Amino acid sequence: SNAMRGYYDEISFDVNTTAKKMHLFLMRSIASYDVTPEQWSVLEGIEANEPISQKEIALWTKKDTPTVNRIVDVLLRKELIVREIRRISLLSLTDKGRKETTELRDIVEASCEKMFAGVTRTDLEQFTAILKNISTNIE
Amino acid sequence: SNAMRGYYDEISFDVNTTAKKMHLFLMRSIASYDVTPEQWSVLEGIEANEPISQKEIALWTKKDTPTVNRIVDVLLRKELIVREIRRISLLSLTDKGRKETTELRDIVEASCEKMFAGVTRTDLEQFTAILKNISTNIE
Repeated sequence: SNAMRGYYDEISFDVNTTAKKMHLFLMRSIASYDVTPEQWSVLEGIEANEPISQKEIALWTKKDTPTVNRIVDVLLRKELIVREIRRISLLSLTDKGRKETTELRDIVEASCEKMFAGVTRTDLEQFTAILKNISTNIE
Repeated sequence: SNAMRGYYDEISFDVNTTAKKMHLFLMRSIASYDVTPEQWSVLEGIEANEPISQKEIALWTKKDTPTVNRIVDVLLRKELIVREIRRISLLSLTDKGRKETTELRDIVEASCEKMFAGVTRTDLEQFTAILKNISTNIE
């Protein structure tokens, strides 16, 4: 199936390029807000896990120690998070952080709905099944 | 659609991991033959394009000049290809090269059919349509 291999290859290229464009689209939706994309990554991670250690945020966001330290410092200065004291340091949201994260999450969610307009869970599970078929076929 | 984004993300991971496994599977099918995987890449490219320049084989296979030069030298020594003389150098198959490439292509094709057993062109075009939908939705 030289032909089928061709069609699959087009799909692998398209899945990856579309994934990249989807991320850009969601980031464009909050472009006008005071919180930047990298600040949002950290804020979102804190909201999802609070109270959470600076070590664990790095793992969650896949950013290095220095990068997370830098962004956490900006978020503290913006009064969006608080850093409190075993004797290691945990991050959590302030009232202002909770307000802003809620506002941003809602905007991102609305754009995400637009992105998936006309696509159903079933549409996706059908292709996951094809990948399972191929995976089974091969040993 | 936090949920839908989750399902899509699982698909992007699975498409890429499955692609890698498919390549390994096809390479396993010819593991016992005298021609190695990297030699096959070059041989296949020559068969598909002969007579073809050493420069163009590099582009076709996405290998660098030194790598292609090395592999071409092995294929010349194995008497599978011939290098002949504007005044630049073109590669083509010998009778032995044509015989061996035909044998290998047939084995790979048979394994490729096994890989795609129960998967139809239609199954793939339906997901390409979903990617087009998402791509359209976003601007």
